[PDB]
Amino acid sequence: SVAHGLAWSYYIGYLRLILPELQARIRTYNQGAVSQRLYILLPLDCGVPDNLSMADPNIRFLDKLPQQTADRAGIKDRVYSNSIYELLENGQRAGTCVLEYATPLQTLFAMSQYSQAGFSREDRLEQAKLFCQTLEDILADAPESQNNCRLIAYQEFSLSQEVLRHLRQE
Amino acid sequence: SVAHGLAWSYYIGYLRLILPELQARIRTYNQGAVSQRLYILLPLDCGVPDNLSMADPNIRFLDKLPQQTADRAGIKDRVYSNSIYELLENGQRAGTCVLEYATPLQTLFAMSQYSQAGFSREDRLEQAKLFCQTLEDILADAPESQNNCRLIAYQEFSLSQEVLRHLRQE
Ligand SMILES: Nc1nc(=O)c2ncn([C@@H]3O[C@@H]4COP(=O)(O)O[C@H]5[C@@H](O)[C@H](n6cnc7c(N)ncnc76)O[C@@H]5COP(=O)(O)O[C@@H]3[C@@H]4O)c2[nH]1
Repeated sequence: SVAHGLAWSYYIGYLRLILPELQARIRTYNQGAVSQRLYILLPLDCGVPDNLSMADPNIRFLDKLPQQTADRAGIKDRVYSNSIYELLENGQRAGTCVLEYATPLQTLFAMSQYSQAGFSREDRLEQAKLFCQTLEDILADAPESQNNCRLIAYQEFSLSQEVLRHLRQE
Repeated sequence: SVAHGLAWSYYIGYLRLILPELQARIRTYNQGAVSQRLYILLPLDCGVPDNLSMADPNIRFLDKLPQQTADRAGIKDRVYSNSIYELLENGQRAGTCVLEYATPLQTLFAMSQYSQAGFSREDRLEQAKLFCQTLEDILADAPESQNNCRLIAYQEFSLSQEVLRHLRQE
């Protein structure tokens, strides 16, 4: 399956490389009490906007974490950057975390729109479900995941309330 | 198929975003004489080193192109960087280009090594072939590709000679 490959791609070329160095990057930034995990937004509708504040105005960009750099596949100093968001609830800052959407969900979205990609617009939801299921299975038994990462899967609503529910569990 | 999804992912979340802005970045750097296309290395063995000079000492890093920046899926100022290499032939600089390996080939490589990933070590070569075939089909009919991109697919040997052969065609 394409979803299965994308979930494996997402772990191999991203999660596996950034999750081990994430603690040191948040500690560096702290030294506005940002949480220690990467919160990954997984909309099952594959609706992935580039600006989180457009999805919910109660999610507001605060700052970027110090950039991660690595030589990768002929690219000298490839950059991995993560953004810090503050979550508002009735005019109050209720949480602060490293938040982003899972980017492969934009591939599933674009593949369902292009005729030569071979999967209908109808198939988007089950591909998104298989992607979340594969990613949860990978992170269940992955070493780089040590209470380091949280997946927020959802079907449409308040996005900031959805994130806060997961944040309040810790 | 996994390869098919990875080729679509490679075009949607990368080629489609960097190919239209590539000319303007090479022109800026040229203000030597770097070629106008992105040369994409596609080893069918999925052998993707992080340093190009280790694959062939006749391929030597020169400089980075001005970074490309975009807000993407909740990541403010996500960075896309490309490296400029010089190709040597008997102690002479024979070519200068923006060169890199296709990164999904590291996913196919890692998936053939992990038991929960679904395809064996045996399947690596045909997945790499399907990936190249899908990517060639995508770039045949893609608008962003306007004598902008060159795929260098190969089975093992001199890598710099393989790149120079493609460079000398233009
Ligand atoms: N050569 C190269 N240079 C790049 O800068 C780059 N950026 C993406 N890609 C490849 O394009 C395709 C589409 O990208 P997508 O965002 O959907 O997936 C990405 C994305 O979900 C995540 N990821 C990797 N690097 C970053 C990053 N810097 N910021 C956010 N997410 C990232 O992990 C997936 C796999 O990454 P790569 O394994 O490097 O391969 C991707 C993929 O094949 C790149 N390929």
